[PDB]
Amino acid sequence: DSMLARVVRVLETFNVDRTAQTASDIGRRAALPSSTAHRVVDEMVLVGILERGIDGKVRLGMRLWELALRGSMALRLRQVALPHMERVQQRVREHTQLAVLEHNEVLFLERLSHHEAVSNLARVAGRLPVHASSSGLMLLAHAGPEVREEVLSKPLPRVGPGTVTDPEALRRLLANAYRAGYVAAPGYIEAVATGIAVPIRSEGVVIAALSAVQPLQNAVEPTVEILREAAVGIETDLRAS
Amino acid sequence: DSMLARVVRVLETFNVDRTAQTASDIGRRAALPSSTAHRVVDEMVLVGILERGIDGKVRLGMRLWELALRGSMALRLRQVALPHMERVQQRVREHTQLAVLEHNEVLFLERLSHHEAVSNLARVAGRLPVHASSSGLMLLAHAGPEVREEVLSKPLPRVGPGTVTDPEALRRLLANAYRAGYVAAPGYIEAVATGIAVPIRSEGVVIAALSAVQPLQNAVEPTVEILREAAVGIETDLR
Repeated sequence: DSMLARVVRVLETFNVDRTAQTASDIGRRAALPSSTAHRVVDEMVLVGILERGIDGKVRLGMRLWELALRGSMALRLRQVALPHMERVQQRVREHTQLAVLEHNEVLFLERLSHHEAVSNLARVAGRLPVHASSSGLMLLAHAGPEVREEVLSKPLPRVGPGTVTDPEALRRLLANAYRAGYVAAPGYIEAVATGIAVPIRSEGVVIAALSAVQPLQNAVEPTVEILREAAVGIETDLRAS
Repeated sequence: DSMLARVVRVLETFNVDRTAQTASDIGRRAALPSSTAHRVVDEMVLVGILERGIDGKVRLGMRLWELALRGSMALRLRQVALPHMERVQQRVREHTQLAVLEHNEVLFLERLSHHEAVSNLARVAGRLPVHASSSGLMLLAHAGPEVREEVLSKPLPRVGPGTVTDPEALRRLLANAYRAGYVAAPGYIEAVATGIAVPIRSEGVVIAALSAVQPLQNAVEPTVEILREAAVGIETDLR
């Protein structure tokens, strides 16, 4: 019922696949009374958190984008990583992405895509499951015993045809990934794709996963070597900043 | 004075070169009383809009970043533009950036920079004046007379040694820009640099400026041709 709580619920009705809503539809999805929903949306429009387009629909505001991103930890990490990720992207010509753990899910901070690339379900400011993605497996492999036990104790849905949902197999995959310095996950998210992930370290701690998404049929090792090179470059720049 | 206005005033204390603050820093910068400042910040931390780190300092939250960007027009336009911008970067090797008008200033959605390139004052999620930037002039040229005369009514400070601050000169620069499909601004922001901007259309409306920043002494026309080609590709993809 507090204004802040209602404002967060309005923001939560938007998503990766939902850019434009009527203020009525916002009220329904946010469980606000119609009268209240228009008042909250109108106030949020006036301060620029939301915008009305020329089509009259409500969208996340440029002003919100600006205030949320400027000087943010997400932007600072993205700026250090991006030059190296572009060099990966030049060579592999599929997808290059950067992910962190956020409340036991994968959150993507960056995604570069080539024009006719394989399908890719990772979205900037979107999520995928920890157990099912190369990014998640690499991050979970470097998380604490507590976090490993916590994620592996929850119901693990099948995402793609290759998803491993057995806790015992997952522990062994995490062990392999820990030793190898990479994990490939053929078809764990989609039938068409392999995700390949390496760790990004800062002050001896894994803070992110750098990955490629490429066709499942493509060679893994050449992409592993490109990702490892890029990772060293990012770790060098993190040290220097 | 409302909670929402106070929340936005707290968010406005952060900036392109200010990541971490104390709640007392925030209260001072947002002109909030101490008791109010501490209460609004704590509530913003509780819902994850801000995060309180190990060191006790307050930062913009990962949850705010996620809610602000996902499916956003800023992110969607940047994702369509980026491969075309990267290809401009490969050919020009200076700066390639993407901008929109935001309440009588230029807001940069993206900037790609080559190592050791000319000085560039454009920052991602940062701003520059409309009248003084190639991006601002190209956007104002397409924003209609009402918005245009609104901008030309406000102060027009000198930024760079080449800044044009006369309304009538600016009207004529905008008309030239409109017909040319590009504007170059030699020394309008800094003595070392020329900004070069072209428009990006979506559904027949200019929605953004694609621009290069390069040394002032460099050839303008080759960069214009590369920027025009990139804009056509972005517009093709937007269709």
